[PDB]
Parts: sequence; structure tokens; C-alpha cells
Amino acid sequence: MTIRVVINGYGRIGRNILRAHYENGKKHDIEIVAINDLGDPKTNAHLTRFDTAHGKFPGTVTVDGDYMVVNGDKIRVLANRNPAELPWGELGVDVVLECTGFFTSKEKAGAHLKGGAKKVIISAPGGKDVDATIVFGVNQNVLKAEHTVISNASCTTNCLAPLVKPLHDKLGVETGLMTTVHAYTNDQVLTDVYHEDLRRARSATMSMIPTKTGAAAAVGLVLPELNGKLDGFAIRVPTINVSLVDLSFVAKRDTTVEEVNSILQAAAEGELKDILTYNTEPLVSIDFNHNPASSNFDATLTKVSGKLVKVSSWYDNEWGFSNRMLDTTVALMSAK
Amino acid sequence: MTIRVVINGYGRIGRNILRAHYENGKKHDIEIVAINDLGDPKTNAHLTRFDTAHGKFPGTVTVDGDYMVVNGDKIRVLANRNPAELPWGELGVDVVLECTGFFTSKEKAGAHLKGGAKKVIISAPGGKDVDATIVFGVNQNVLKAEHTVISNASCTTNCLAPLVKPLHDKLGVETGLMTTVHAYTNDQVLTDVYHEDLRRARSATMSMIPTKTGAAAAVGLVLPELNGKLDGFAIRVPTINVSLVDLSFVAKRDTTVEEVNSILQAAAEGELKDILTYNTEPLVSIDFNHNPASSNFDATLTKVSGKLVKVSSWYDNEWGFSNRMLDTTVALMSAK
Amino acid sequence: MTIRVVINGYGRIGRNILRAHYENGKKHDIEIVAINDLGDPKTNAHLTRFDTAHGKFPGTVTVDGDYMVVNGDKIRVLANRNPAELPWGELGVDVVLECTGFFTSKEKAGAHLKGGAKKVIISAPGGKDVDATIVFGVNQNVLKAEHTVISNASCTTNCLAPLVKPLHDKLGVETGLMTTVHAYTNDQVLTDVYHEDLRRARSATMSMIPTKTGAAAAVGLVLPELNGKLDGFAIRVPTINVSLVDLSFVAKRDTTVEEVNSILQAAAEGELKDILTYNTEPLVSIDFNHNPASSNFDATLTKVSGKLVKVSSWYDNEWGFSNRMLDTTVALMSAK
Amino acid sequence: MTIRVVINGYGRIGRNILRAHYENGKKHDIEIVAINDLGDPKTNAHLTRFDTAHGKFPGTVTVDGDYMVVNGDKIRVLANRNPAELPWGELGVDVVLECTGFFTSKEKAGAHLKGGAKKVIISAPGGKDVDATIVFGVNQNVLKAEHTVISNASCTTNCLAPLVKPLHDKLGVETGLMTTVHAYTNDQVLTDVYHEDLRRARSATMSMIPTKTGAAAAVGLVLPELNGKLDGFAIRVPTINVSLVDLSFVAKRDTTVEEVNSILQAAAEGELKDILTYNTEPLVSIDFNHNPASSNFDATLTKVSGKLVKVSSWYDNEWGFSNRMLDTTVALMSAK
Ligand SMILES: NC(=O)c1ccc[n+]([C@@H]2O[C@H](COP(=O)([O-])OP(=O)(O)OC[C@H]3O[C@@H](n4cnc5c(N)ncnc54)[C@H](O)[C@@H]3O)[C@@H](O)[C@H]2O)c1
Ligand SMILES: NC(=O)c1ccc[n+]([C@@H]2O[C@H](COP(=O)([O-])OP(=O)(O)OC[C@H]3O[C@@H](n4cnc5c(N)ncnc54)[C@H](O)[C@@H]3O)[C@@H](O)[C@H]2O)c1
Ligand SMILES: NC(=O)c1ccc[n+]([C@@H]2O[C@H](COP(=O)([O-])OP(=O)(O)OC[C@H]3O[C@@H](n4cnc5c(N)ncnc54)[C@H](O)[C@@H]3O)[C@@H](O)[C@H]2O)c1
Ligand SMILES: NC(=O)c1ccc[n+]([C@@H]2O[C@H](COP(=O)([O-])OP(=O)(O)OC[C@H]3O[C@@H](n4cnc5c(N)ncnc54)[C@H](O)[C@@H]3O)[C@@H](O)[C@H]2O)c1
Ligand SMILES: [Mg+2]
Ligand SMILES: [Mg+2]
Ligand SMILES: [Mg+2]
Repeated sequence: MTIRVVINGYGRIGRNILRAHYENGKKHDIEIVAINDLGDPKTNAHLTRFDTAHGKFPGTVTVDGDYMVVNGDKIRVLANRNPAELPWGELGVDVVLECTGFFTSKEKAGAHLKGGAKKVIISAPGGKDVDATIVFGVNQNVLKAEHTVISNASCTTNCLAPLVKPLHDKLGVETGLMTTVHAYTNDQVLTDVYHEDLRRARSATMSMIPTKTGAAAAVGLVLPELNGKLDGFAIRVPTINVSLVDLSFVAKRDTTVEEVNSILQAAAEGELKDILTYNTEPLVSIDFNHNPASSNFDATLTKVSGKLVKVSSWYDNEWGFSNRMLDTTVALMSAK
Repeated sequence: MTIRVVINGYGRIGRNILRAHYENGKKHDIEIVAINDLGDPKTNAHLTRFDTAHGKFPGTVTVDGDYMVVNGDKIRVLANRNPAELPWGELGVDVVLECTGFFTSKEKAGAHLKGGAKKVIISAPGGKDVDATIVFGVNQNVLKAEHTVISNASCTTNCLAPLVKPLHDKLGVETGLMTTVHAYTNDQVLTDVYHEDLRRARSATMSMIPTKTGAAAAVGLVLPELNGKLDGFAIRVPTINVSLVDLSFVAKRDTTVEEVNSILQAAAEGELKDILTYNTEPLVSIDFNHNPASSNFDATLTKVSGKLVKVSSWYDNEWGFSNRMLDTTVALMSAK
Repeated sequence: MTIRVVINGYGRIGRNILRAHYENGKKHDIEIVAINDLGDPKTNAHLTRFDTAHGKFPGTVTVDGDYMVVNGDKIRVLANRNPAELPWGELGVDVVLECTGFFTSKEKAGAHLKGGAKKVIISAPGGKDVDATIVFGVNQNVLKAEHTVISNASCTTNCLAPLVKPLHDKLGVETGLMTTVHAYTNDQVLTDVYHEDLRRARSATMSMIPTKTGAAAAVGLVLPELNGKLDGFAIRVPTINVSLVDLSFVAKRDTTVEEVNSILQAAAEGELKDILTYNTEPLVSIDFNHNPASSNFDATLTKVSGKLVKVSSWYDNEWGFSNRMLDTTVALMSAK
Repeated sequence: MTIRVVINGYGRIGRNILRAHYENGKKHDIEIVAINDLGDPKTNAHLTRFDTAHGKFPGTVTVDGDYMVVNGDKIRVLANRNPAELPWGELGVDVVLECTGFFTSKEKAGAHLKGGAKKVIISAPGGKDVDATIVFGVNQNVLKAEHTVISNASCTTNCLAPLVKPLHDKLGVETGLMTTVHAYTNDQVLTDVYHEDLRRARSATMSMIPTKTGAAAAVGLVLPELNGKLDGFAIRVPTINVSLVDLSFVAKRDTTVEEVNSILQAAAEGELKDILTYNTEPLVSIDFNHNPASSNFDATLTKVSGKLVKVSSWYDNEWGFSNRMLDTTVALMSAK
């Protein structure tokens, strides 16, 4: 039975989820029945057709009344800031993909359930009250049919976890510290102006901006063996998309650059295929734009000094995450 | 008699109004008694001390309870989104500088008057209901004591009007069309996302973005003789500050590059001194950052072909406009 | 009769000429037999495969000894700064596409002829000695079989000329002044450093930079009727690709916005089809990236005030020009 | 006896050396007697007066014939690409500050000595044949009167060495790996074009670009205790100036975040004062623009997990290094 999905927050993640669904041929047994944002149908259709970071949408998009028509599929357009008022029950919604950035707790995201939706996937780290936190390819097996509000973790955690898992299995990680150099996002500002975070109040276009992230510690939620073993922070830089994870960790035994790279190569070819990739070419961040993988390990950058290991992975923070959202949706509805 | 002033919206314009006041030694007989924004005093103080576009504030800023202290002057900090609830009558406010971007009509901005303020200057084009629209140096003479809500026009209009006035008097403008190449502002977005304007919905950092502006037609409000003679549009480009007006017009008689430049040079040395400047050096936009003039005519760019004339003027859209706000405040309170 | 072509200077224009040739299915009866630059085959192949502005090359590129193999075609790679030493005669070169920026006169470009090449097309405005200057779609009819060194004009002139030609025929242009807001190019600098042009010595990333261009006057070379009637300058802004022509002109008779737009729509559908395009959608510069047209007229921006008319056209300064180089190559070898 | 200095290569470093000398009141007993570049005196004077990254020069610059006059000091302007032809003997030059980026070995930089100069300081890592490599504040004691060609190391090594030295002394470093997120430099490119380094061949403005750096290994040259213990690489990001060192190392014993910060605070107040600074404010990269320190340690970013420690230091890669060049100049001439 096809899963009926709606996207609440038709932004970078929300739109790129819809785009990923259509660009991959609707591989997932999913039908997008509705989207909700602040704009009218003309605005949502226009932003779907033309994108700066990802170019023009391959398919056709037209407007017909209250509907945005994508490759012949009529998708109802809503503009209501309050989730509890959205007509999810009447549309028979199975899963709400919550991508506004404003309802990341189970209490807040549960407003969709009052509206009549069966389940909700938060497109960000959730509050402590969420039923599960999922990095697809790593721990989707923990999902249960009773789960109703889950988190798909962060783009950073979806890159770090598939990177660290094979290294912990074969070498073991005693402890690790991570820095992610990350593209700016729409929570930042063009020129200095009010923000809750004093550093994010500074022009994203002009500076390297340190900001806190829980992505490294959050790997403990998806891989419990690494709980308490990873910490880190982010440096936001003036790029529109694509980010880099830079993980330094102390391994349990001595290792080499060649062994470390071999471990990740085997993982990319086997268990973690299409989630983790292995790259040996002299590439830059833009070359991974529109790459759907969660973690693009760059073997060219690996450094080893005794037990200290530095591994680096590129990730399209919009495209990889958005494709994983569709994967997690199918897993949640299939979970027993 | 010192004018008691408050800033509603302590953003790019609001903060640089306060900065300009203190950097020039409080030359204007003005005391900034309070500011209002969304943040706490610590946030407003930090953004005052450090700015990307304009560097570090020369003076001292400290926090004391609900007050921000700038060079020993205690300034009350407020955070209330509703202007009618602000305690302007209790603070004895003479003039409210409205810089939020949300109350640009006389009806909406009049909420300050109910709160107890005597007068309001909107830092943007006002609605048709405003008492006056002022480009200081051009038409402040129209101000009256009965005026309570006025507009200081736009940054673009404050640049275009002093440029076009001297040319009209000596050569005459049959008609004119204008393009302003303009730095991005906080109304724009970092990566494509909802906006009321479909072009402003596109990444400011990556594209030249056409947007409508009323600055050219608005020159008719300040100079009725030019009403109906100027039109134009804007192109937003990826710069953090400083913009350029590019005016092409048909003069009433044939002229030359040398005559055009001489007319504006004379205006800069006399009637329009310090509002309009005359530049002959081979400079770029960043060289006009922190220039307080409304219109920096660049003589090196002048082109003339018979009756057609192209003149260009640089303007710091934040710094020049913010200084003009202080000028218009004194003029408004002196009006008889 | 397949034309044997070589690219001297495998830079932005040189590489995108080859990309354009393979992406359109080698529609032109052209075979690129060799390229010349400063690097080894590994470097030229890598830059062919991955590009920031235009993304991944759709085809396959490999290296085999001194050859770069593109979709099965073996292309000799040379690294010699002196054209007279290049092996054009042994390769049977019909046309050298001169894209280094260093041999822009007939005397300098003639070094290729000494090397054994029959003809040379300079990818930029030529010196006074060049045999012809060509904007394809406008004046390729002037080419003659005895011509040996020609110029393909500038990107700007290839945008302006197809725009102004239909307007002169239907309305007449008395005179006009133009401003082109233009992406930075590799002759500019990242942070202030020596340059012959003192304004181009300033950071391209941080400022709007006025620079002289002969593109407007050069329209007289391709449309002699307009000789002496057009002048202008450029403003380089921080975008990596895609530029805008903004032409203000006095028409010979009064007109309207609707009539101006109709004239250009008819031309785009007829005589100038695929060279000039007609756009009515609310787009920004990035949306014309990888558009092969020479001039993408934006009807949404048209302004008319009496006789003064402002028309604006977008152009991909790399992609449109590079596609026109292929057209002009065929036209040159077909000339009788 | 005042040290007579000349600058060979009046670029980012060369010009900022002169600006640092004059802005700090010519504290050093140094007189800049001449500069050498590719341009004429008017071009060099203009670039001295106006800078994008560092704003306008506080002093006065005029041109008089072949001389540039800075705050009343006559400085000879030369334009000769071969050091052996420069008239250093006739000018009585004590020290040549070699800042072109083209003569970084002792053999190449020795051409200045044949030109008649007594000594040469390379403004970059030197070849292995250089007499010494100096991080001022760390190992200037090794300088000798017989030294004639030395290296002032790299901006990165001058930031890393003062950061790591106090931590090694009090805690001990078993091993360490470094990442420096670094502003782009004029060696990189605006849009993809030939470069010896295939990643630096990619647009600096659009991507995060991994590049090799010897800064980590080079700390072994200035502190033999650390030879072989540090390795790393750099990531160039789209910022015009200011960089960040991110050092992860395994300490010999367990420690805490507070202890690490205390060691560096004591070092900043004592042995390494004015070389190393201690910051506790929530700042971003631009806030350290024009900071003369070699290493601006940011205590807010420190992370510690047992023996694994991650410390971060900001450095203005132009301004800090340029000021250190003046320090090293005096130390070299004072050496016995
Ligand atoms: N962009 C990334 O790199 C990235 C990666 C992983 C996760 N995320 C997470 O995804 C979420 C969305 O981030 P984004 O970058 O897509 O943000 P965005 O600002 O691009 O998009 C948010 C969208 O939601 C709309 N919106 C806001 N409030 C709304 C409301 N009350 N009701 C309906 N629509 C509303 C906005 O108009 C906008 O279209 C956040 O939780 C973010 O942390 C982002
Ligand atoms: N920036 C320019 O170049 C420029 C030039 C001329 C005029 N203006 C005009 O000035 C106004 C301000 O623009 P800006 O560039 O400073 O924008 P901004 O976003 O930098 O500043 C807006 C400020 O108002 C605050 N704010 C928002 N809603 C508020 C509310 N209800 N109550 C109190 N504070 C509130 C925000 O937190 C922010 O500090 C706009 O009307 C704009 O068009 C701007
Ligand atoms: N980029 C544009 O927008 C554009 C548009 C139209 C025309 N043009 C013209 O095309 C020409 C090249 O511009 P570009 O943007 O491609 O510049 P570029 O700097 O990207 O490319 C120049 C290439 O030539 C190589 N080169 C330099 N000297 C050489 C020599 N002696 N022998 C062989 N190769 C050499 C360089 O390594 C580089 O690959 C110029 O005349 C320019 O004005 C550029
Ligand atoms: N800019 C930095 O952040 C930085 C920091 C530390 C070290 N460095 C090093 O300093 C050196 C200079 O780098 P930069 O960033 O100032 O480079 P740059 O490209 O800004 O400046 C180089 C200057 O040298 C001139 N020049 C070139 N060839 C010349 C010649 N033959 N004779 C005279 N002048 C010549 C150029 O015109 C230009 O003015 C390099 O070795 C670089 O690695 C740079
Ligand atoms: Mg009240
Ligand atoms: Mg030969
Ligand atoms: Mg000599």
C-alpha cells in the first residue's frame, strides 16, 4: 500500500525531498499528497522549477487552482503556520515530514497527529522526547510500529555515523573530536542582524563562524557503542551547499593510512553501499553537489600518526539528507 | 533644545543611526534615549560593538540591567513587537525613528503616537498617507510643525535626487530611466526560500537579481517638477554594502561630458555640499563604505551622446541614509 | 567536409567550446584534433571532467599518453607558449580557435599560420588589423574565403548586437548608452594586487568594479549603420558567470513597452531564432547559466518613457560565446 | 644604525609590511628605501592608499617621479623582474624582504645578494638550503650574523608554533594532526583554470578546497622537540582574509578544558605576549582582521576528551605575518 506523505515546510529540505522523489523515478512507494509553506501555489511551483544550488527541475511543474502539479501529479498546496489546523485526517495522511525547523519536539510535532496524521518524521535532531533518532543505513532496524514521532538526525550525523561505524568495528574508537566545515543555511544572516546565537548574528557571506552542534554526540543515539565518545563543533563558511566532516580520533590499536582507507573502501562496497562512498580523485566541495550519498569519504585526505587518525567525508547537506528522509519514511511504515 | 529620540528596530539602519550619532561626536542636538528590538540588552550591545561591514565601534558599550550604555549615555533597551505598547510618553520621546520595516504607513506607524511619542520618521518609503517624504538637502523646507508621521524616502531616492536636481536646473530633463546596482539587504535570502517577491526568493549571494524600486518615481514627490519623468528598476548583486545609481536621461539641449561634470562639481562645492560629492579617482564600491554622503557622483564614468547623458553615483546605502535620518530629525523638530 | 579545429588556450572559453561541441552531439561538422595550454594531459582532462560553474561533463574523458580521449576521440595535448612552434601543419589544422587572450592582433595570431594552420579565429575583440569581426546571426555574411584571421567579437557585443538590430529596423536608434553588469573573469584578482587597470586591481569578490569596454562601440563593426551611435561601460560584480546588458537609447519615434517587446519577440521567433530568446518569467542571472543563446532578452524589465527605451538581456558569457565560436568556424570555412 | 630595507614583491604581504611599519609608528629601527614590483609608481601608490581587506591607509601617499612618498618618506619604485639586476648595492640595502613568491630557495633568493644586498628574508617557507627558518617569538635565538638568507616560515606555522609550544611544555604532545581553514590567496583562481595543484585550479569563491601544507612538519624546524609529531592539511574557503588553525593532539597525560585554556592564558600574558593572544568573546573570523598577533587562541572552542585535546587559534594571515617580518628583520641584523 502506497504511503501517503505530506511535507510541512517546503524549504531547502522540504523542496529537495519532493525533487529527490521525482528525480529518482518515484523509486519509493510514496505519493506526495500535500505540501505546506507560507506562500501561494504560484510561489511554491516557481521555487520548485528553478533552484540556485541544484539548477532547474528536470520535470514539469504547473499550477491548477490550489494544486501544484508535478509530472502530472496534483499536490495540494496549503499555507497555515499551525500544524494542528492542517487537514491531515481528511487527506488520510500516513506520514508528515516536518521540515519547518520550528516543531522539533515530540509535543510540538505531535500537533500534526492531532490534525489527523498517523506519523511524523522530524527533519532535524529531535527533543529528548522523540521515539527514535534514525540514520538510515545504520540503525533503521530499531524502528517499531508503535513509533509515531521520530527524528532523522542531522545532515552532519548522517555523514559521521556511516563513516565511524566501520572504523569502530575494525579498529575501535576510544574517543574522537570532530569539526564540520559547513555551508551556510537559511537560519543565518546576510549582514549583521539579530539572532539568538551571537555568532550566527554575523554575516554568513563574509566570515568563518563557529557554532555549536550536537551531531558528534548524537552518533551515540544511533550507535550506542559510541555514546559519550565523540564531541565536536561546526564552522560555517561562505558556501551555499555541501559540507565537510573532519574527524580526529584515537584508535584502540596502531593503524595506517592504507588500512584506514581499506576499511572504509570495503564498507562502501558492502554493507554501506550507496550510503557511504569512497573517493580517490582530487575533488573540491562543489563536485559533491547533488550527490545523494550521506557520506562521501575522501581517501586522499586520510592522515594517521600512531593511534591518532583523521578521516574526512564530504556531504551534500541538502541532497543526501533529503534522499534519506524518503528511505526512513518507507522504513517507518514497514516497521513491525 | 535637545531632541529626545528612540530607535524602533535596531538593525542595519537603526544601529548605524546610533553609530553615526556617536562617531561624529553627537554633533546633532539629539539624545538617543531608548531602542527597541527582539533581543536582550547583551545582544544589542554586542552587535553595536562588532560589525562586519563597518568594523568595530570606536566607542565603549556596556550593559547595565535593562540599559545599554554607549560612551557613558544610558539607553533603555526594549523588546516589544507592538509599537502602541512602548512607553514613549513616559520617556518623553520627541521623535521615533521607525526602522523595523514593518510599520511604513501612517496608520501603522501612528501606533507610536498612541504610545506617547510626538513624531515619527519612517526609515523607508512611506505609504501614500504619510505627511511628507523628505530627501534632506532637497526638500526639507516643506516640513511643518503639524506633521507627525513622515518618510525619509529610500537610500536610492536620497542618492538620485541630489544627482538629478542640478542637472535639471542647468540642462533640463525631458525624461530619464534609472538602474541601481545595489548590495543585498536582510530582506533577501541566503539560499532559495519563500519570499513575497519571486526574484528576491533566490539566493542573494549567487545571482544578479532584478527587483522593482519606486525610487525614480518618488523623486517626483520631493521635486514635483520631475513628477512622471523618471522610472527605473534595481539589480541586487552579491555585495554586503554600497550601491550605485546609473541614470540615463534626455537633456533639453545638447551638452558634453565636461559640462555635465562641471554642473555637478559646482553643486558639490556649494548648495549640495556634503550631501553630494564629486569623485575623480579610479575607485570601486568598497572605497565608498562608511561615506556619509547621500550621493557620491563619479565623474570618471560620465558618458554623453548628443542629448543622451549617463551619470553614475555611488552611495553607502546604510551609512549615508543613517546620517540623513539624523539631519531630518533636527529639521522636523525645527519646522514652524 | 569536416573542419579540423584546435583550441589554443584551454581555459574558460577554450574548454567550454569543446564541451559545447560534444554536448550538442557534434552537430557542427567539426573535429577537435588538438588542444594547447600550459599543463599536462592529466590536468586538462581533469578540468574537462569537473567544472564549478557548469558542473560535471556528461561524457567520458580519459588520458592515453599525450592524448586526451573524449567520447572515444583522441585529442592531442600540447604545452607550448609559442604558436609558431605548434604542429598545426602536421595535424592538418583548418582553424585555430585562439582563446589565450595573448594573441589578439593579426600579427600575433599569424604565428599560428606559420605553424601550418590555415585560419585563426580570435575568441575576443581583435586589433585594427583583423580581417573581420563577427557576431554570428548578424554579419557572418561578410566573411570571405581569403580571410585568415578574424575576431568573434566579445561576449557583450554578441549579446548587444542581436538585441539592437531588430529595434533599429523597426524603431530606429538615434543614439544609445549601455551598462553591462558582468560576472568576474580570470583577468581579475581575488584580493587587491597589481593589474594594468587600477580598478581591476581590486578584489573581484568584494566590490562592484567599473571597467571600460569597447563592446558598445564595437557594435559598429558588426552593424555599420550604428557606427558611432552606441557607447557604454561595464560593472564587474561578484558572480562567477552570466552577465546582463542594460541598454538605454533614444528611438527615432515614440514607442511603448508593448511595442518594444513585440519587436524582440518576433525577431526571436524568426530571423534571430536560437541566437536571441524571449523571456517573460521572473528569473535571476543563475537561471541563464548554460543557456547557449547569445542574447536572452528579458521582457519583464522593459521600460519606455516617450522616446527613451531601456532594454535588458541576459547572456551566459562563457556558454553562449563558446557556442557561437562553433557557428563562426563553420561560416568561415564555408565562405566563398 | 637604522636598517635599510627593501620589499621585493609589493603584493599582499609586501604592501602590508609597509603599512604595518607606518601604522605602528615606525617602532622598528627600519627605513624602507625601495620597493620592486611589475607596476609604475602611480599604481603602487594607489594600491597603498586603498585596500579591500584592510581599508584605507591612515597616512598620506604621493608620487614624485620614480618615488612613492609615504608620510613624507621617499621610497624608490623599481620594476625589474630579475633580482640580480636590482641596484641593491647602490641603495646600500641591508635586508631584502622577498615577497614575490617566485624566489623561495636560497639559490634563487641569493640573486639579491649578487645585486648587492647584505641579507634576505623569504616571506614564505624556504627551500631546505635556507640558513634558518624563524617563527619570531619562538626560535629567533638561532639566528646568526653569518646567516644571509632565511625564511620567515608561513602564516600557518607562525600561528601553530606559539599555540603548541606552551601545551607541549606543560602537558607534552605525543602526536598531533592539524587542519587550517584558510582564506583564499592570490595563488588561487576565480573560475576553474590551469594550476599546478589540481584542487587550487578550482574556483576559490565557490568551494572548500583541500590543499597541501607543510606547516605542521615545519614546526619541527623551529622546535626540534616536535619533529615528526605534527601533520596536517589545509582547506581553503571563500573568505578574503583571516584563517583558523584547528589542532587535535594526544597529550602525554589526562587534562581538562580549563587547564588547557589556563596554560595558554599564562603564555599569552608572559613569554609569548603580543605573539599569542587569549580570547573569550563570541567572535567570528572578520573580528580578527587587522590583528597583529601571530596566534589568537580562542578559548571558547577548546574541547578535551581525556588525552585528546582540540585547540583553535585565529590568525590574520596577512597582517600578523607582515608584522612578524619586521620583528625578524631586527633580530636578524642584531644577531651576533
Ligand atoms: N539545509 C540543510 O542543510 C539541512 C540539513 C539537515 C536538516 N536540516 C533541517 O531541516 C529543517 C528545515 O531547514 P531548511 O534549511 O530547509 O530551512 P528553510 O528556512 O530553507 O525552510 C523552512 C521552510 O519552512 C517554511 N515555514 C516556516 N515556518 C513555517 C510554518 N510555521 N508552517 C509552515 N511552513 C513554515 C518557510 O517558509 C520555509 O519554506 C530544519 O530543522 C533544519 O535544521 C537542514
Ligand atoms: N539597509 C539599507 O540599505 C536600507 C536603506 C534605506 C532604508 N532601509 C529601510 O530601513 C528599514 C530597516 O531595514 P534594515 O536593513 O535595517 O533591516 P534589518 O532586518 O537589518 O533590521 C530590522 C530590525 O528590526 C527588528 N524588528 C523586526 N520586527 C520588529 C518589531 N516588531 N519590533 C521591533 N523590532 C523589530 C529586527 O530584529 C532587526 O533588528 C526597512 O524599512 C528598509 O527598507 C534600509
Ligand atoms: N570568459 C569570458 O566571459 C569570455 C567571453 C568572451 C571572450 N573571452 C575572451 O577569451 C579569451 C580567454 O579568456 P578566458 O576567460 O578563457 O581566460 P582564462 O584565463 O580562463 O583562459 C586562458 C587560458 O590560456 C592559457 N594560456 C595562457 N597563455 C598561454 C599560451 N601562451 N599558450 C597557451 N595557453 C596559454 C591559460 O593557462 C588558460 O588556460 C580572452 O581573449 C577573453 O577576453 C572571455
Ligand atoms: N598573503 C598571505 O596570506 C601570505 C601569508 C604568508 C606568506 N605568504 C607568502 O608570501 C609570498 C607572497 O604572497 P602574496 O599573497 O603577497 O602574493 P601576491 O600575488 O599578492 O603578491 C605578489 C607580488 O609580487 C609581484 N611580483 C611578481 N613577480 C615579480 C617579480 N619578478 N619581481 C617583483 N615583483 C614581482 C606581483 O605583481 C605582486 O605584487 C608568497 O611566498 C606567499 O606564499 C603569503
Ligand atoms: Mg502606554
Ligand atoms: Mg612546426
Ligand atoms: Mg647589480
